[PDB]
Amino acid sequence: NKTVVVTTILESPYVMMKKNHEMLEGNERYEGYCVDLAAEIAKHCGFKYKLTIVGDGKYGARDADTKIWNGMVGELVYGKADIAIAPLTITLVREEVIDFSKPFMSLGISIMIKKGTPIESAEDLSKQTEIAYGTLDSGSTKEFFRRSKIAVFDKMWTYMRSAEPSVFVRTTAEGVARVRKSKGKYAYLLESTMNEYIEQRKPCDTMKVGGNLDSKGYGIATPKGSSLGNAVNLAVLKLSEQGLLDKLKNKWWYDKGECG
Amino acid sequence: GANKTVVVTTILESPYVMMKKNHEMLEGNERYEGYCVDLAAEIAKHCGFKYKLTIVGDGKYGARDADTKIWNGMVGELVYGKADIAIAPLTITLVREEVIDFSKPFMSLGISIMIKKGTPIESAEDLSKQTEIAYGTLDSGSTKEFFRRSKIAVFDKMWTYMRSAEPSVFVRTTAEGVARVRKSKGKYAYLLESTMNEYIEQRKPCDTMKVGGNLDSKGYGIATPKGSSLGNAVNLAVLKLSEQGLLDKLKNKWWYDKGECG
Ligand SMILES: O=C(c1ccc(-n2nc(C(F)(F)F)c3c2CCCC3)cc1)N1CCCC1
Ligand SMILES: N[C@@H](CCC(=O)O)C(=O)O
Ligand SMILES: N[C@@H](CCC(=O)O)C(=O)O
Ligand SMILES: [Zn+2]
Ligand SMILES: [Zn+2]
Repeated sequence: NKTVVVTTILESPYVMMKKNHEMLEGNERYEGYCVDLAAEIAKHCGFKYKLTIVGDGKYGARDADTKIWNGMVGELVYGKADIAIAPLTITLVREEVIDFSKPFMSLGISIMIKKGTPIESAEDLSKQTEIAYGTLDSGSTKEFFRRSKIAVFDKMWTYMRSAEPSVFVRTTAEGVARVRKSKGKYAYLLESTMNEYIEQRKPCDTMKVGGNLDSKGYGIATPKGSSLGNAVNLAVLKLSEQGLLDKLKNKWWYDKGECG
Repeated sequence: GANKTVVVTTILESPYVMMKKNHEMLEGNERYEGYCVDLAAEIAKHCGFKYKLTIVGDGKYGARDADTKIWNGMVGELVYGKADIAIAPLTITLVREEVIDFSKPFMSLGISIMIKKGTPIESAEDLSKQTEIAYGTLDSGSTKEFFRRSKIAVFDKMWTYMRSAEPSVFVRTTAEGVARVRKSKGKYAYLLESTMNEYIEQRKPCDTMKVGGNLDSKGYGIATPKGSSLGNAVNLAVLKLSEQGLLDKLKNKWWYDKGECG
């Protein structure tokens, strides 16, 4: 009976540092959707755990030259952590090297603009140059554009891969800050979950425009063949059926909304 | 062993699997059309197998009898070795997951409310509070079970009503429920998955609609018998087809491109 090392990532409102965190220790420093979900998963599977924030601050991508994985994915693949409880997107390239539970949350890539920016769709972003746009580094959104053979998205990638200065950001907070200070000349492509949360926070100057560009899910990840996987998957399905996932989403998005 | 034809269990449920107009003069898989017919072809291509579509004998999705403990429906067909895979609008649930394997979901849905247009109902809450408008579910599936197991006040209360209502508010098929919404002049509302509600909303005579939010959020998965050698490849195939755009193209094809109500 070992303490399970949980890798996760600081990403609002999934895992955030509490306001008084420097006077707090271990798991108690953090709050958020995935902090509550970790507690619930651990209860139903019956383990003790330690939240650890991923060292390199990344979700996970595979370097094309070395084939080495970074981020939470790489922590699971190289045996640093036992489980990933995070907004980690289920993808085919990841599923090849790690296991995922059934999804605990739905999402899709979406567009974030500063309010009043004259963009309504991906198609709109793609037909112009005045408004720059990009995605997070080392995540599933960047890859979706990398891999897309849909004309509008292919054309969006061609611009993004070569744009100068770089349109890509290391963190969601960086991308969001860029939107907010670019006076409508930078739009950010990010997952609808993160977009809708931000929209409901002060200074209330961003919005999600248009529909989602895809539809997919976050799952709880474990190293390939790990013994936790079966229990974690049953636990996710249980929490889904009890209504707890829905309770948590409302708690962290809509109950803590501050743009009325 | 040498490669066997994969027996696929599915269910006649529009627009997932339907009989082609001219089915009597065709053979085998060519008799059927729809979303799950198209999806089966693709899953099979990408996993490298031959398959035979078969409609489940009892016309049911799958539930376990409380007394006999026997699983019926598509789930029965996989549990008892009569099929190798189910490709259908079969909901991923915990009880099912304990006896069969599911791929990651291929399509997202939630329980929702179907009314005849002009029915004075806007929510589950509305339905729970009142009595002139009867409501029920498909008599053997994930939706009925959702209500039988829910701890949420409005839904417990809905169940308490539905289980004891007479005449029965439960129906044998989705088509029966829709026919009942349509014939009951606003006095019956039907609780069914959003996907099916959304489809019917786009069909002549265009007299129904989905109202309110969805009551839950889940998915349909491709099912295999627990531990089957297909599970892995089918799962990777679902993910590839999601990431390429195929699932979205198929939903658009079968729901919206062929809609009859604008
Ligand atoms: O409401 C959902 C839900 C259901 C299904 C999905 N997922 N997840 C995936 C994928 F596995 F990521 F690819 C796909 C879908 C639907 C679209 C096809 C691919 C996403 C979210 N839940 C909330 C709690 C349980 C699942
Ligand atoms: N959820 C993403 C990170 C955010 C994004 O890529 O937009 C991932 O698992 O890689
Ligand atoms: N998709 C459901 C059947 C339809 C319903 O229950 O509303 C099942 O797998 O049981
Ligand atoms: Zn619990
Ligand atoms: Zn490199």
